Amino acid sequence: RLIKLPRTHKDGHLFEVSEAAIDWIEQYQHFKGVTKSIVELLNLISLRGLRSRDGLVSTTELIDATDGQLTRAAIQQRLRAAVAVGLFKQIPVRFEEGLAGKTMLHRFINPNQLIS
Repeated sequence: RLIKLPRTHKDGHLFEVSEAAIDWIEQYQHFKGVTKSIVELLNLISLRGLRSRDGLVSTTELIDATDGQLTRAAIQQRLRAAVAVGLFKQIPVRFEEGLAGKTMLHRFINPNQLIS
């Protein structure tokens, strides 16, 4: 509910790490509109989540994981497409620790839920 430090707005959009999503990602590829370019983003989140210490992965960390080859714009592009297919629930969250403003939290959606 409440995004704690050291995370700030500079981290960008946020992805909730889930080990279940590691299997879901292979299952998402059965669904219409799930492209190689979306899977790339998904694999990146998953792999970067291996080192997460707070259950989150930020778009800033995703950029750094590609050594800058994926920009904020390219991540955001894949993210908009993945939302349009239904892969992520978008959750607005606050920091609320003496820090105003919001960012977006993204939670993988179970494929069994997607098809309903």
